[PDB]
Amino acid sequence: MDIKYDVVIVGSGPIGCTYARELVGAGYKVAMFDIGEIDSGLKIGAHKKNTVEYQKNIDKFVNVIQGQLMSVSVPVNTLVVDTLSPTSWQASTFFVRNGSNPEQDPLRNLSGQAVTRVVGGMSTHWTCATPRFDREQRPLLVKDDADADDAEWDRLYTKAESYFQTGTDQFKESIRHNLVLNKLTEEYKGQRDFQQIPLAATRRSPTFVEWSSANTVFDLQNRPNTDAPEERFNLFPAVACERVVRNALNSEIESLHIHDLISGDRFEIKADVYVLTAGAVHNTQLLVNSGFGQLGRPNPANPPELLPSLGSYITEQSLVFCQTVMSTELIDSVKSDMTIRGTPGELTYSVTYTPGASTNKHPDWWNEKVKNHMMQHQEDPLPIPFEDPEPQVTTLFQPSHPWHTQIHRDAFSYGAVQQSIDSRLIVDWRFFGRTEPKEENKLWFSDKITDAYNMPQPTFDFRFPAGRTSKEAEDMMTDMCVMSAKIGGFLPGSLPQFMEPGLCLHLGGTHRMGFDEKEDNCCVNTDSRVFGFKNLFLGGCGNIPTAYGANPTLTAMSLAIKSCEYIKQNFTPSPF
Amino acid sequence: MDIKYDVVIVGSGPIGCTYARELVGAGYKVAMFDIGEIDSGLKIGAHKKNTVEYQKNIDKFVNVIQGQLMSVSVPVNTLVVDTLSPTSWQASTFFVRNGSNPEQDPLRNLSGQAVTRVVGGMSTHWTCATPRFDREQRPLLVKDDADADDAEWDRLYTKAESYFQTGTDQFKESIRHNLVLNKLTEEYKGQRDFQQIPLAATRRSPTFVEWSSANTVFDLQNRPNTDAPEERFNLFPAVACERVVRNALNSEIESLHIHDLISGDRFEIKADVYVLTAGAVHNTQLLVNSGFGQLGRPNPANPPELLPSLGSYITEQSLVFCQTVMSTELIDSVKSDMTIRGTPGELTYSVTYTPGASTNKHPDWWNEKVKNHMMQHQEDPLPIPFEDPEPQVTTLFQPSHPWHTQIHRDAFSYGAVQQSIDSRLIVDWRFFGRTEPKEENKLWFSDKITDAYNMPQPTFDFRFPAGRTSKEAEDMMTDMCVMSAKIGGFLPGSLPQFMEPGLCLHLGGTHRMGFDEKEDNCCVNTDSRVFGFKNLFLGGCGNIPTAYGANPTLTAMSLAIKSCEYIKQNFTPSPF
Amino acid sequence: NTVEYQKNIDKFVNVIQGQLMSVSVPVNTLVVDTLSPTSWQASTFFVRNGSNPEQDPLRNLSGQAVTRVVGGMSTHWTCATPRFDREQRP
Amino acid sequence: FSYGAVQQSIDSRLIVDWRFFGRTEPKEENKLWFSDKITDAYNMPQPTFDFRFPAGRTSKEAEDMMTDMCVMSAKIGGFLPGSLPQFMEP
Ligand SMILES: *Cc1cc2c(cc1C)Nc1c([nH]c(=O)[nH]c1=O)N2C[C@H](O)[C@H](O)[C@H](O)COP(=O)(O)OP(=O)(O)OC[C@H]1O[C@@H](n2cnc3c(N)ncnc32)[C@H](O)[C@@H]1O
Ligand SMILES: *Cc1cc2c(cc1C)Nc1c([nH]c(=O)[nH]c1=O)N2C[C@H](O)[C@H](O)[C@H](O)COP(=O)(O)OP(=O)(O)OC[C@H]1O[C@@H](n2cnc3c(N)ncnc32)[C@H](O)[C@@H]1O
Ligand SMILES: *Cc1cc2c(cc1C)Nc1c([nH]c(=O)[nH]c1=O)N2C[C@H](O)[C@H](O)[C@H](O)COP(=O)(O)OP(=O)(O)OC[C@H]1O[C@@H](n2cnc3c(N)ncnc32)[C@H](O)[C@@H]1O
Ligand SMILES: OC[C@H]1O[C@@H](O)[C@H](F)[C@@H](O)[C@@H]1O
Ligand SMILES: OC[C@H]1O[C@@H](O)[C@H](F)[C@@H](O)[C@@H]1O
Repeated sequence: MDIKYDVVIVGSGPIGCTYARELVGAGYKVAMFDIGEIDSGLKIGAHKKNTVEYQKNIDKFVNVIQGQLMSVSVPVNTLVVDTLSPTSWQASTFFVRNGSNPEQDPLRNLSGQAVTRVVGGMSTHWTCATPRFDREQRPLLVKDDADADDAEWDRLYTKAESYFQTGTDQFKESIRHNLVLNKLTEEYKGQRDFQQIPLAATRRSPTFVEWSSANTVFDLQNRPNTDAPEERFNLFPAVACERVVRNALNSEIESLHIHDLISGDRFEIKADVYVLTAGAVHNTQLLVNSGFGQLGRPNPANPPELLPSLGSYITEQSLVFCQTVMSTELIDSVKSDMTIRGTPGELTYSVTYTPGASTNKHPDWWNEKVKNHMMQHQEDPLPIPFEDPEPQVTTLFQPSHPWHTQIHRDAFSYGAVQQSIDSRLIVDWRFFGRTEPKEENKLWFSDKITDAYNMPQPTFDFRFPAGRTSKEAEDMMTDMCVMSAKIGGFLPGSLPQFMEPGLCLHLGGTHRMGFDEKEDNCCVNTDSRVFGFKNLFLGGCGNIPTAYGANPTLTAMSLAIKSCEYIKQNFTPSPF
Repeated sequence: MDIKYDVVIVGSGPIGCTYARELVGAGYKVAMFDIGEIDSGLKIGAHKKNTVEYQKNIDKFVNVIQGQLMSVSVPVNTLVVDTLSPTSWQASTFFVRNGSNPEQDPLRNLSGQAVTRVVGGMSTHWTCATPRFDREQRPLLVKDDADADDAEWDRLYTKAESYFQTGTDQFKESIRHNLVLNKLTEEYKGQRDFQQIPLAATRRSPTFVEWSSANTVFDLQNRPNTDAPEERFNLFPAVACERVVRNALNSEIESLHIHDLISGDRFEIKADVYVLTAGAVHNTQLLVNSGFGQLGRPNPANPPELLPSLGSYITEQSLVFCQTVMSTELIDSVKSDMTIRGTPGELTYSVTYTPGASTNKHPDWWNEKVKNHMMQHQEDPLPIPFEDPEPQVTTLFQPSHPWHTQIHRDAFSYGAVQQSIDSRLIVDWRFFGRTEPKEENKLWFSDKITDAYNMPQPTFDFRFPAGRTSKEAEDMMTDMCVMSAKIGGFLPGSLPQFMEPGLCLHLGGTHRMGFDEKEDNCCVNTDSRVFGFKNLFLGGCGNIPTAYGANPTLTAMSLAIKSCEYIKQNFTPSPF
Repeated sequence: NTVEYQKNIDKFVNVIQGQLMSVSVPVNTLVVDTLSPTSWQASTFFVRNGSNPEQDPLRNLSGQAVTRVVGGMSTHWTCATPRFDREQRP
Repeated sequence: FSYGAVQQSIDSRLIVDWRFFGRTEPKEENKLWFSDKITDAYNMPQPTFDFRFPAGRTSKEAEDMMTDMCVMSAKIGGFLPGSLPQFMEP
């Protein structure tokens, strides 16, 4: 712990690590603080799902996700338990209890919102879907030249894809993937296009996908080390970053207040450049705790003088979900090229096909796997191989279907009844709607109540806006129903539903980006620099000022790359 | 990966690490293999619950436990789902599916049995309760001299307590602990004694308990290193140990077959001494896969010639559970020494007490905390401070109450209704019965079906024995009901119940210890040496041949210490 | 058509449930393994609790039920009486 | 309808029921038979079903019908949690 660094980064999630990669590599002397701890093995900040045991027991991983999502704001519980024994002590009111936030209106909450405090942040458990935004979802980096703007985003996204190792080829030989993809491609021919979900992942074997993480962007090892003898990087875990100290004119940050959670000591760290990548909730908390915006219940007139748009225009996506059980038509089609004689397990049973036949619907590799599976497992009534990877299908957001789609399999805790249904049959559907940015939709912080780290307690005042956002959310539900029906019926216990607000964890706009602070009601410019400040930058989904449905991390990373280019343009690294 | 070591240990759980500590410290050249991976941060094999974030959100840790318990044997699912859409594909039978074990009779299972594959084993998530066994629960180490036998166990347990850092003082200043403890102590005066649960843990602060683990016994760092320049230790994670190679006479093990799960390669490792500490299930699997006992459905006559008792006489404990909501009597007693005037939150409200008064039921420290809490939180109707640690109470197994008891709080996923009840009110009750060892109670392995690591698939043939075990299990339920009623009524949603067989994870007797292989129907002697073998040793709960209710790990560790003394007596470490 | 049911209409669901007796119930094969060790338990899922051993549970009309009362099912029915068009009609 | 305690949170005036009924093609293999061995509570031959919804048109229309309910219901409001679109038992 030196007192002085070239750059300090708050947060070791994938966006913090974007800054670290860019800036450590350019020869800045970098310090990174995370309030969480190293928690993912010897590869610091790696995806927890890359253990052999999780790749063999993938639904167990749902626990790992649940175990590191701590709810942001829980309303007072008013549920009546009246089957207590008469001896049991009971209050006469539903008092503030069990860590609930008394400031939170339960009917204006993002109840599903949660944060993760670990080195690697949420990239230690995330799903790895990294789609680009098209124009209608994306903030402008170049004013009045849409082709220039596209070009800039294409460069940024290409580099971001490189960092995350995004690809659309890891599932190309899956029977289930191809089955679902083909059917949808045919059913929406000339209307929608389908492809593999772009995933930040590298296949290592037919049963092992190394999911990308923060560690993929930046290995988080202290430097100089053998591999980077000329780089300077330190990671300080278990450090609560509390406050950035503003100069009088609000033109520079002078230091960072940190609290070492293991020793209990509080220090100040100085740096030329301060980067806040603490997540959409906690960047905001840190800023509000440093005298940006305003502490307390926003009151209608009496706006904050410093960054009045901070924590306003917040967006979270609507998320609809179901599972389906694959249709008979689709299962039969798997084995459409086979001649099947006799009945399974009897002496006369056989399954054959003619390789290369021009009337075959599938290529030989498909038919070989099916035939082998059918002959070698005559106790199994399904023609799909047991280790066949899962479907990873999308039709990306478009003006005529303005929502993101994932038609796939993720870890899931199946109920005992649903466990009756063979897993090969099951497909997950998650559709994500875009939410219009509205001033009245806020994340604020209590001036009285604190969180578990003694920081101002976040509170939401949010409803999905009326008009287009709501109407599209209901069209999106309908679209999932219509689309899913082409693949199979719903799985009982996983019928079409909206998920609780904020469960998708795609919160944006909390510290939002634009060209002009006043005219675009924003907090950072397109370099992610906080307006007025020479050396303060915010990274992450909180910057995104638009209505978007697609998964936002790639877009956040792209903005972070641009922010880093700025820092390289304006700050000299110190002599080594 | 050298080809030759002095000692090889299979498994990096707390019992493997007992061997490592003993033998690495004595100057043996030690190799340790675990099929799992490093997963608990930079302190290898540490308790996952020792992060600041888990100590602030303790119920989240239930997910961490669930996420690393993989079920040993799951029967074929026969549950009817008949609300599928008519288009959905459905089999005509309940075929073998979703990793279920077709060999497993669902009505003779230990359905709750699960294993953990991670460096540190189950000690990365365990509850840390480390009680001694009294004579009636404990195997004999010394024949025909009960005082000699006691002395030997006392020495072994003392050292085991040292390794685990077991104490009974970490909760001494908890209001809730003292409340429950006092009430029970008074109610069973002259009949039962109560104390703190002996816990393998060190308190670091009033809100932080560093829970012990494998890492506590042995830090698992490769050696020689700076701290131990003269020790030789290597840990090889992600290595499936498959088979121990027996000589012709069954008098020596010649090598260990290993499978590197990252490279895919298979090697043989040689050693003077082989120690198997893979857990009660997997020690047995490894032995059966090496030609000990017999593969397949045990058939009634046609016993295995080599270690015929292996996987017979298995014991698992009965576990009963409830939660209670603290009585009015008990809550009022917290504040019995206070004068309370007015009504909370009004100008005239006050709470006072006279320090040192001889008629006070509590000591000044209790009364100060209560008074302060009451005055400073007048919105809170309870007199218990918010960060008051949890109760950690037991009455240890005795002949007149032959079950272990824990009256405490562990991580729990509270339902939304139960979340209505203030957490300070809630106490967990878990009572554990002893199970008589019976020949017909078996763990066997399929000769046809394999597990996720391609090893013979474990299958249970178990029922809790008739007679004493069953009768005591029902008395134990009754005792929990009677005892819990003294503290409060049951919490709805957590009413008194038996847990599924094997959920307690205290499986024993699978490779059981005794003096004489034939006369005590056992597999290892009191040095934990496998009968006939000069250089094969088994560690862990599988050795315990008795009916026990208390948590077995301390007893296993004690046996491992004795086994290590033997190894030191008979094997020379190689020159460094 | 009682005043009390017209004032508490959702209570009438009970009246319907109380006179629908299932036509054919398959043998129950559900595992209960949280019984006390003292409780008596069979070793198989034997024919039990009025289940029909002839019924394949995966070829059933599990929701089929009959009503035995004067008035039959018209004592509880919903009263919807649409005509069939040609394509539905004999 | 027996509303669950959560669904009882939603004002009844808001709630609309949707029930769509599909037609089933008559097929020879779809049978109601009676046991020659087992009897019912009135000692009469025990009914037994051998039924599946037929393949082809009946199934396909049943799934279009589900879809139609989803599409149509969306014009009136969102689904009520606890009463999400589902097939009822046969
Ligand atoms: C949990 C989750 C998240 C996502 C997916 C699925 C699941 C279940 N799926 C997904 C996501 N995003 C994608 O684009 N596609 C996918 O398929 N998920 C969200 C994604 O994971 C996040 O958008 C992303 O990590 C954001 O990265 P970030 O902006 O770097 O933020 P993180 O939350 O990852 O990490 C921040 C970080 O900083 C710390 N912290 C917080 N407060 C403080 C303070 N005051 N001081 C110091 N450090 C602080 C944390 O401990 C944390 O590590
Ligand atoms: C999960 C759990 C366990 C316990 C508690 C609570 C919970 C939820 N509470 C508890 C326990 N015991 C106590 O005495 N008191 C407490 O309050 N729990 C059980 C305790 O945790 C176990 O008894 C103990 O770890 C046993 O230690 P061990 O005999 O060293 O076995 P482990 O299972 O911990 O680790 C073995 C290990 O070896 C590996 N392995 C398995 N098979 C192979 C093969 N073939 N090759 C190589 N390595 C193998 C694993 O990966 C594992 O790490
Ligand atoms: C229960 C139900 C039924 C209908 C509606 C809703 C509910 C929950 N809604 C509905 C119906 N039909 C409509 O067209 N529109 C609506 O909105 N329901 C069905 C309708 O109720 C039936 O189709 C109709 O009653 C048929 O009338 P039925 O052919 O006269 O048959 P029932 O079942 O009403 O009565 C027969 C009757 O005979 C007796 N019985 C049976 N076995 C014997 C023997 N062996 N011996 C002597 N008597 C016997 C019964 O006791 C019964 O009363
Ligand atoms: O359930 C919510 C999550 O689900 C996944 O399917 C997505 F990939 C995510 O982007 C999102 O956070
Ligand atoms: O629930 C089962 C477990 O519960 C705890 O309370 C005990 F400490 C354990 O020894 C045991 O494994």
